[PDB]
Amino acid sequence: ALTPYVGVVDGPEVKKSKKIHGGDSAILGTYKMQSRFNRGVLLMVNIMDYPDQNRRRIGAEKDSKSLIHLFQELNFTIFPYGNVNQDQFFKLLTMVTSSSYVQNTECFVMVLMTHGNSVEGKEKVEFRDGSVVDMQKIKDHFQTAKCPYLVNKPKVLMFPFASTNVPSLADTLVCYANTPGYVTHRDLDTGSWYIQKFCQVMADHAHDTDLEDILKKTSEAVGNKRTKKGSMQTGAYDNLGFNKKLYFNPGFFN
Repeated sequence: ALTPYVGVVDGPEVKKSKKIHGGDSAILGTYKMQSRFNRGVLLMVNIMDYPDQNRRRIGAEKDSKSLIHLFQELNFTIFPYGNVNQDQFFKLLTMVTSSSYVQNTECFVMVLMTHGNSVEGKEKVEFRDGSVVDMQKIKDHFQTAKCPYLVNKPKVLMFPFASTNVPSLADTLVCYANTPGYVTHRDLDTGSWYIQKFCQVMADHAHDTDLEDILKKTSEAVGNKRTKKGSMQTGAYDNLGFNKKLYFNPGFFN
């Protein structure tokens, strides 16, 4: 049932690399990003319909287009989805991470766009059916045990709209659009602005700069603006043993 996205999508110009970037810094390594058909896999899930046409995230499809366009230029294999329930979501995820596609891919990026709740000290995520799940559940899916195919591979999990301790993640980045705000640009949401700025920054710098630099640029950018510049800055991410640089080397292979 896995259908890689195919089709022409117009969007900003994404500068291309002219070499395989390796930081040159030398001290920290670089995730391999040089294959020509297995550069990366993107799992994009944009949920935009809930119990009633009230919380309907209008303008969300605009994000799907930006992300798809951007990752097509990064030469990723893309698996995009619309509204799905808690049960469908976890089935898709498993199907994707267990896919022959991911088995040989050099990089994995998932972007889940939905509504998020902060029940107690826990963080939850909503789906089409209105149901919720501990984001922890979602992250845990990427433990080496469950994702054999991603061990030692760059994993970027993005949620733009946010003696008995179980194992931890490695080579993983968890990105958020950290803002207790939702209305922005008179007709948008903070996550959508985060996403747009992200794609813009990716488009202009992916050819030259590693992901973590881009995320800081994204966070600085989305921050310096209106209706969300109170406690200073907005974007944020967790580095879970993501100890090497991640250059996407768009448009170039070795």
